Amino acid sequence: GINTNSTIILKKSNSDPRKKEAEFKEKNWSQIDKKGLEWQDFTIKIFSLKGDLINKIQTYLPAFFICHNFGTRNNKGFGSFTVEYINNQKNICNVEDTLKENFAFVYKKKIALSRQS
RNA sequence: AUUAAGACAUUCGUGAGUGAUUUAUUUCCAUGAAGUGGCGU
Repeated sequence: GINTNSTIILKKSNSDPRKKEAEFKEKNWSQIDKKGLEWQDFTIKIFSLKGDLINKIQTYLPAFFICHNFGTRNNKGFGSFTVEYINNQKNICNVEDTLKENFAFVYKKKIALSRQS
């Protein structure tokens, strides 16, 4: 918008007024309340002196990460994570089967990619 | 003038020597910085 605190400061342009330019300020971006972040592959460690609980957790962890979203506005798709390796073993979980198992209604959208994106 | 008289149970002597109020005990357990758009029909 137009204020001294906005990270993207929209300013009048010498071009056609119907189009507006933008300015990026690092100080405002450094003090924003929340940021959308994407990381590379990272580690979740679970420690327990109960071995049977660890086995049960290994059984249920992929389903848990397939069922719940994390972060702010997690209803709308932010913070989606899936399990790739468990104890240096790849995990093969049918996402649709897990979603069907743990949810009442499931719907899938016909998304498309035009061979370039 | 009498089987009598005379005579400090007294001198010396440190209640003292060696001795950590110490061994042991997690200021812990629980918990989503998160909920939500609306008009422009």
